Amino acid sequence: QPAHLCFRSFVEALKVDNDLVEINTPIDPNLEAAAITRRVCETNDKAPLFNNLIGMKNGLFRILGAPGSLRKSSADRYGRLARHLALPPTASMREILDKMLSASDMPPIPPTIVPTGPCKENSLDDSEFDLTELPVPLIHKSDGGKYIQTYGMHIVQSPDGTWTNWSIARAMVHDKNHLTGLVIPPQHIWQIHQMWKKEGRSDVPWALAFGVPPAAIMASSMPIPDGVTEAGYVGAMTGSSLELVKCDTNDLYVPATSEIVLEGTLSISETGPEGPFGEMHGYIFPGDTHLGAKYKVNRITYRNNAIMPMSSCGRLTDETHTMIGSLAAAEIRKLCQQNDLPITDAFAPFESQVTWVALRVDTEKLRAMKTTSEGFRKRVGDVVFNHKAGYTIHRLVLVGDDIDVYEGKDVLWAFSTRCRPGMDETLFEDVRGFPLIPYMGHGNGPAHRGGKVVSDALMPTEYTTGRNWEAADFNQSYPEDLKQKVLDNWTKMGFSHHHH
Amino acid sequence: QPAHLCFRSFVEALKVDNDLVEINTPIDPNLEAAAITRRVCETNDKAPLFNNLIGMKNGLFRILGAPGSLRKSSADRYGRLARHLALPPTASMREILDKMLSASDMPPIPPTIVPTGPCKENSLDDSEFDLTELPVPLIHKSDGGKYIQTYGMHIVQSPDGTWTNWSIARAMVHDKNHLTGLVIPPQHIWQIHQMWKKEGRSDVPWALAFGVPPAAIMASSMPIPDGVTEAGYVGAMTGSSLELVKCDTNDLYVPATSEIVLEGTLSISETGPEGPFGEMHGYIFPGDTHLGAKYKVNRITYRNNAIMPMSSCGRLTDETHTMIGSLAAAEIRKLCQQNDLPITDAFAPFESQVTWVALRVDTEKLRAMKTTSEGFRKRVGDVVFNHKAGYTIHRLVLVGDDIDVYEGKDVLWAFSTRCRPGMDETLFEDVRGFPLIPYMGHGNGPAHRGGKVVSDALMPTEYTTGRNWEAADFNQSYPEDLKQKVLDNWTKMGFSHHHH
Ligand SMILES: Cc1cc2c3c(c1C)C(C)(C)C[C@H]1C=C(c4ccccc4)[C@]4(C(=O)NC(=O)N=C4N2C[C@H](O)[C@H](O)[C@H](O)COP(=O)(O)O)N31
Ligand SMILES: Cc1cc2c3c(c1C)C(C)(C)C[C@H]1C=C(c4ccccc4)[C@]4(C(=O)NC(=O)N=C4N2C[C@H](O)[C@H](O)[C@H](O)COP(=O)(O)O)N31
Ligand SMILES: [K+]
Ligand SMILES: [K+]
Ligand SMILES: [K+]
Ligand SMILES: [K+]
Ligand SMILES: [Mn+2]
Ligand SMILES: [Mn+2]
Repeated sequence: QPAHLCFRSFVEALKVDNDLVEINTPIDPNLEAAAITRRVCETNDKAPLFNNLIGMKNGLFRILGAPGSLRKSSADRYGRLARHLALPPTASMREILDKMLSASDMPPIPPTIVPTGPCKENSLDDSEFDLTELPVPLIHKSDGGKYIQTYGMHIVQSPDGTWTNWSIARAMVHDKNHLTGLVIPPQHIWQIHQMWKKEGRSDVPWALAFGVPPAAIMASSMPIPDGVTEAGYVGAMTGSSLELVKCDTNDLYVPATSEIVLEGTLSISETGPEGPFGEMHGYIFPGDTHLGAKYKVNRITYRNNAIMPMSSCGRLTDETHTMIGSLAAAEIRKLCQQNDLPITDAFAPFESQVTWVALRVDTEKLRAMKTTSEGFRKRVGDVVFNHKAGYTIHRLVLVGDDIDVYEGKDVLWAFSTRCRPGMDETLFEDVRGFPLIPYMGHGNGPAHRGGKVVSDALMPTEYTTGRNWEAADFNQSYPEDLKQKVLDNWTKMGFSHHHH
Repeated sequence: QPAHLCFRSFVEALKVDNDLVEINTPIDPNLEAAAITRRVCETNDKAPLFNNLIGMKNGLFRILGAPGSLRKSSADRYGRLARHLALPPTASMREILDKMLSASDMPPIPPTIVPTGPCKENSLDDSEFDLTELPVPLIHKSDGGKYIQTYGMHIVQSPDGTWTNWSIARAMVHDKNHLTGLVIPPQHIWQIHQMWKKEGRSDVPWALAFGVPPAAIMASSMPIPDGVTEAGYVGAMTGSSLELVKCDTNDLYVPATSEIVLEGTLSISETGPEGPFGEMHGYIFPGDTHLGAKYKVNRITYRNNAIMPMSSCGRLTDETHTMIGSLAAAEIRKLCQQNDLPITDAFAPFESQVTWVALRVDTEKLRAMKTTSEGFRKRVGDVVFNHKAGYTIHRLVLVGDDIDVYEGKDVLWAFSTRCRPGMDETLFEDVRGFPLIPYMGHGNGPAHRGGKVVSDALMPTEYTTGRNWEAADFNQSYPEDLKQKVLDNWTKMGFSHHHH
């Protein structure tokens, strides 16, 4: 099976790419696996595959850390992400995001039901498993539980059957047969849960599939529109119908090659302690436990020699930056274009801890609008900050055509030199805020409202007659023939490879 | 003579350090020298010494580019600056700034007058030189003149004789015997000029010395207090009295080992076209010429085989970042401490194009103040933004003790995650603004007023009971013994030098 359609094949791809380290000696799921993974993510090293996890029994489980993190080289920086999508390992961020957006104006390709698959190789009923006996990692030393779920896909369906959502949301072990996790507005898992709560008749049928097709886990991390079934979006993206097998204990459908599947229910009535967890913005607040959603597990099915993917998330750079930020930025780019705004590109700078998105403006189109900074900032912020795709983003930075938004140094340059604090900004206090950012949930104001800003780093003439500067850099402040002469004589004079 | 006391010795030091490239083939001062220098600064390469400048005649002149720019290695990143100050080449930024501040609570050591020095080896009277015939560089292709003066020291004295100021301010050739340059408030050259204008009797006696003692050019770039003679500050810093020789045509005193000295007057009545120039924030606005101050040159004296230092300034990283930003930050640190504010460290992040300063707070002392963010932000901004040391800085970022302000990634992290836009900020509109920032002088508001902000990246409990988080990083979210085990087994497992 291709790497983008089968997690086991993806792990082989990373090996073949010399982007894997197999660790075959015993590693402790209590902190050690995650510490190694953390170090990998902070240094852009090879992904670790822990083949000998202390406490693995009956095939459950190995761990792959850092599945969507960065490679050291510039040339294949995003290669792990490219390997989720059948793209060359040298693919640019633009190419990755374009691939993720490509299904937005294609007909869905619905999934195909098959009778069995590798995820059915082994099973454990409700008398045979105990989630407290599995080698579930403690990811950070102050976490409030062992977070089994950092890179699996939750599957829930609307009561009427018309929408099946796939998404990533964290969850930790509560007891032998329950998890607790985050289920918060405006996320689709929460929207669907609310539908079942209003019906009031039963708990939500649920499955959680770990080690799903890589193309599926990418869509699971993207805020595609309300009501859109991720399986059909992924089908269209990849040009192939995904093969799914029915759960044993409910009528949901899981990817046939899933490494591990939990089947059960998401309660419409019960909660339990959840968190704290070392989160995407780089912090944990020890002791901050709150009630979360409660999941009951009725059955486990799994592949022979099952592998659990794990995100050891926190400070830069891991899946919470590469996937959450970039994929939200992609959706925001599309949203802006569909609202007739002249945005060509969007990216969430890693330097901003993916709390900013830089929006590149087609300034020719902006000039034709015959508008002003105040008006344009308000328009952009109204579109983005009132939409779910803008949920995680607290600062939008508008930049002109000279800025590559995929280059954080250039975004930072433009922000710092082109946006006058206060005057060139519009604050938004009556929008949904993202409580996970420390200055929100642990800050001075309402955890769930406000704290957003549009920062206009367009210069005044970009609205009127055109750019009126040249950069004071090698590229722009010297003629072509001189630049080339300098380059050609560089090593000859005495001064100091792309792949590396 | 020691490197910090003699520019010729400094050039030898850079050679000896393998931090110089001597270029002995012909190089054009029209753009080529500056393009090479620009490339050096953008790549942290070795400083270029142009020994064969097209148009050099009678000893005037060679050029040294990038005298205060960065080295590639992390271990000796700031070594060129260290070589200005007799510090080891591995000195930290903290150590460099502490050296620059050290004379602030020492008695001055006044200069010593000597009868002659190397700067008197050659002379040209007012019938013998023509500034349009010298190999003065065109630094950026759209500059409005040939900027002879990018790394020399202007010398002017108050009418009453009590204060002699040394400072860097740009100047370009106007005609055979005049320069035009920037002379703007609140700079000391401007303050002294205003004194002479109010007296109304004569033009200002002036000298401009190029290739001065390196320790002197550092103080020339620092906003030490009003009324303080830089020569005595440098004397105290270095522990030695600087040796100065009298000008021939006026009674000012110049460093004895100056490479090149211009003697003349700064007009109290005349102006001429000045600029545009590719400036510190990374921009030039072609055609934006304005009237500047006008200097008359009456005499040139110079060393045999004189060397002119040159800053090819613009985008990161050059002397306008390493010296202007860092030295302003140093002075701001001291100013805050002298106003009883609990600031331990200050730095202007390069990522901010040195328009921000991050202020590290001793949060134990802050807690004892029993204050709030609003109150503290207002206090800090009032102190800094109403002082000349704060002139160039538009955003102050307050951070707690866990943040190393000399590390831009950590400042950016703290700003992005701990300061809620709007609520955790105070805007200052009734302060002097820095017009050279594009969003000021070429922006939507007054060029000379406002546009400043204090951004509080202190978390709420930092004011009350203490930090209440741990970072989700390798350092903080794993115990010591596990961290060490991981490090010790890193290469063994299969994962990947300080000097490199
Ligand atoms: C890639 C990735 C995504 C997420 C997370 C993680 C990883 C690795 C971990 C490591 C588990 C950290 C937590 C931290 C998370 C967090 C919480 C809220 C917002 C963003 C992140 C969370 C989570 O617990 N809850 C959540 O509601 N969304 C999460 N997302 C974002 C989420 O997958 C996207 O938003 C997506 O668009 C959902 O689909 P849909 O609803 O549009 O169909 N989660
Ligand atoms: C290191 C360095 C410093 C400066 C400059 C340059 C270099 C290389 C060049 C490349 C020539 C670019 C221009 C761009 C400059 C610029 C203009 C205004 C503010 C900052 C920079 C300027 C300039 O033209 N005018 C100016 O008033 N101050 C300058 N400074 C700052 C100045 O040396 C300090 O502020 C110092 O504290 C002065 O002494 P004092 O008055 O306190 O005694 N200048
Ligand atoms: K999704
Ligand atoms: K602007
Ligand atoms: K000075
Ligand atoms: K704050
Ligand atoms: Mn969805
Ligand atoms: Mn001064």
